[PDB]
Amino acid sequence: FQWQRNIRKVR
Ligand SMILES: *C(=O)CCCCCCCCCCC
Repeated sequence: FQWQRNIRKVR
């Protein structure tokens, strides 16, 4: 909804 294709910010 807010983001694109990265939910968990680790990669
Ligand atoms: C917010 O924009 C992050 C991306 C979410 C995608 C969810 C799936 C959207 C399609 C739903 C169809 C019923």
